[PDB]
Amino acid sequence: KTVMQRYAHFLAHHPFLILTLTFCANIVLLLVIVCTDSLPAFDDPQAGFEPRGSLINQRAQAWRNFLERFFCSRPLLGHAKLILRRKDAGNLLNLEGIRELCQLDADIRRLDEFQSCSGRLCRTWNLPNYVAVLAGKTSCHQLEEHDIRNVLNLTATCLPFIKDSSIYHLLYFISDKESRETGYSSMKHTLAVLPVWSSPAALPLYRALQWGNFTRPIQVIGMEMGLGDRLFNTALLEDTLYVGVAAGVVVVVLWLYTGSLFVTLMNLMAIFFSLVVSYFLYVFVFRLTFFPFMNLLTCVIIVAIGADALVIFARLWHLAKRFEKVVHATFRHAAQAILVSSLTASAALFSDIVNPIIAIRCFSIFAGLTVLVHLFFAVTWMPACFVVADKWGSSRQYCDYFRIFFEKLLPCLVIRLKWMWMASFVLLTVGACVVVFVFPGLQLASGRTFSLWNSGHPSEQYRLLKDRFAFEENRNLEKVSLHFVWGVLALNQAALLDPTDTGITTMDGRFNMSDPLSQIWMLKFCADLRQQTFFDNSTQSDNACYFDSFMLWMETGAATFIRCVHTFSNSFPQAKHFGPNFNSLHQIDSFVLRLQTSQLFSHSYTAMQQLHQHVDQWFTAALRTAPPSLQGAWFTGDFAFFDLQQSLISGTALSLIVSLFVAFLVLFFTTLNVGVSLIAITVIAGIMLATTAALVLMEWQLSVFESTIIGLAIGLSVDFTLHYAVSYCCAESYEERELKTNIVISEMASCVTMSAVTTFLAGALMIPSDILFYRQLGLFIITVTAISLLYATIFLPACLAVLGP
Repeated sequence: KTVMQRYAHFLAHHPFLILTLTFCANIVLLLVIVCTDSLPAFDDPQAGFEPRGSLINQRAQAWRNFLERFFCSRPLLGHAKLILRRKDAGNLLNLEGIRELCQLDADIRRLDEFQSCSGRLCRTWNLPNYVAVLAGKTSCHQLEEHDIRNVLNLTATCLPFIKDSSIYHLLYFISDKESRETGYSSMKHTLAVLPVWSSPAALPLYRALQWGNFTRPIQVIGMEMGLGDRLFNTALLEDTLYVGVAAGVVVVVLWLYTGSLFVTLMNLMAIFFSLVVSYFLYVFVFRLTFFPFMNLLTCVIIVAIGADALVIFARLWHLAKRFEKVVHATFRHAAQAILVSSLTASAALFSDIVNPIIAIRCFSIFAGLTVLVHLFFAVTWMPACFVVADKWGSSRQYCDYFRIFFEKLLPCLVIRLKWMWMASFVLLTVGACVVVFVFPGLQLASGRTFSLWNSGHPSEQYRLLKDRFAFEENRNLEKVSLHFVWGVLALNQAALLDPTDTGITTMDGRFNMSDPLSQIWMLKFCADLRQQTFFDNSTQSDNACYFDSFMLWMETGAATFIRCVHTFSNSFPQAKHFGPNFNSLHQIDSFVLRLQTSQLFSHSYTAMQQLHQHVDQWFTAALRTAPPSLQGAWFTGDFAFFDLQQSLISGTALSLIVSLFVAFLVLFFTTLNVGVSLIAITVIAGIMLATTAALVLMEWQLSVFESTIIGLAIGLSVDFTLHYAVSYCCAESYEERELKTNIVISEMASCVTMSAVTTFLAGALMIPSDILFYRQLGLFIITVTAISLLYATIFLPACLAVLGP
């Protein structure tokens, strides 16, 4: 408005002063934050997300309660490196059988070990161990291998797959399977050698990565413990740094391509960093706000938002081609789009904050702060453009393509001419999207406790494939893991979406085991829990309470509940009082617990969560039946993973609803005349769901990362649609028909093209830079981009649908 125009004139008058007032702020923020704390440093690679679903609290509580109270025959602790049935390892095994190349590679690794990660021992052996008894020789003839294979097969009696005297060799085989009957060949070689013994330090790990690159007979996979976590940290460091740098480069390239701005555009990128600085600053005061993925989404979001802003500025410059006053008016029009984008981002933050996840919450905060930062950036960017106008050059690229804009215009025209046809195509795509959500199915599960895939690093990727080949070689060192207990210490988690330990010592509502009431209550618990857990199988059937009453009735003694509890605690004859129990030791008190095995533990939570839910209901009914109904947290280790998945699903849904709120807020910010962009926003959301489904087409499993990506994507898509939205809004009054839609699409097409290029660049740079560390994020970004472009072409058909029939 007038005052807004006045601020614009204030900026125009301060084409340099205004810019300084922001660039300096960025610098100061960078310094203060750097000095105050080392925010860029990340404590851990793991997300550690807290589900917060009435069960996550119980789990955290159980955790807290428990916490309250010949030569070189290296063991498993020594970092093992096994390569089996691989093209690289295959060459090694074939040459080992012929020229003994594998043995030489192992020796070379030992030589590298002497330098670092080396009393020091030469090397553990799997294949060299067999012939080692006869003699240690790098020659490695075939006759020795044949004899070794014969003894390996002779060891079928002890383990089906002399021979007993080679006990150490037998252990070697245990470590290296599928090399006896199959033989020492390219087929499942399973190196399994220990170059370093008991070495989880980071420096040996770094050397291990290079060693894994066959820099020191080709070895495919190697492993390291403890050192693996350090490697993952290094992965987050180097890989994310590279992808981010590439992102900045692409953004700069795009800026020059669109606006041919060599300093102001660069200043926009620097402004993105400034924004990150502001976010970091404000967040630090309110909380730690640290998460690796938070940084990843931060860089991605910044790239996209800044891209949008630059797109806005460029659109204004194109419309420009008093002049400063009209420039200001264009600044206002674009400011609307900037505001729309910011709205999308902020609501995205709201989505990630609704579901409290140690990871999702941080991403949300970074997004929100960076978003408001992007708004101030929308201002500064405008100032940057103003300065560009104030000065061209030091004191030159024509940047013009023949009929390119016209070519896009014609593309918009063709899309518009077949308004009915394109509309049908989009609707069909929407139907296909919903179908995908149905079939194969929206819900997905992770294949393990930590994550379905938890190795983004290449060397770590080899280590993961090694983990699988190890599962083949060595048995995974699953069974049921339920454990009902006495109570809950703190149902409320660490205050406000904060990853922390709310309490250290347990707590429970003061309840006493009334001799007649409690014993029978525990007995009933044992009976029903027997019907659910025992399942006619032998596994921790005895209950710390019923067994106690039994031992007491057998001992016949020496207010029965208190005395009996005291006697049992004093005695604890069987299984040391069932291992952990009576955690209420601060004062003489009796606590209860029970490790059960009702159902098998499954990595996937499709049914594992079904079982946890069934058990949850059974426990709920049991608690209902109990007369004192004293709260007891019946948590299970598996219940935690199931909850993580449940929370991920809850977050996705809450995010979608939040997206509904985003669309509503957008139209509320962009719809005062007759009609509303809600129809369009809904179409966009459908496109977002379509993108999610497309990710499924990419087989991206449903995981925390997948969730965060779905959120950021909802944002990117909303911004894409925002342009067309504001346009249709403005054009309806002017022509109210396919003609208005044509012109609106004409102006929109430019924005669409720019945003498309921006997203494509960010996604491409990020996905290739990291081999699965953040590749899922880049792929998701690309998916969002594709769905966005599709939705872009369909955006205008939406307007057509808005036109009266």
